[PDB]
Amino acid sequence: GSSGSSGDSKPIKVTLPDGKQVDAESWKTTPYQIACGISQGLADNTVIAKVNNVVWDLDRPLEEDCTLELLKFEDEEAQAVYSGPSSG
Repeated sequence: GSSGSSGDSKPIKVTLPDGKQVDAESWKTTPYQIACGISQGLADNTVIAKVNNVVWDLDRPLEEDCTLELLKFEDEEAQAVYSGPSSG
């Protein structure tokens, strides 16, 4: 089909890795925010967020109804990882 590429965002649902559920938006909200939302520090202790049991970038916004899972830390992987942004 047509590779889904930014096609009018929409209200999606993201289930926490604890079971809890949250509201998000496709190409609007990310796994970094969802966590950030929680008591400051949670997202602080994160690495790579899994979206639908698939590696997802914290800077990358979800795509649709999927599950969020914060990793404790990388484990046999390189290249695919955040990039030191400006200022810090």
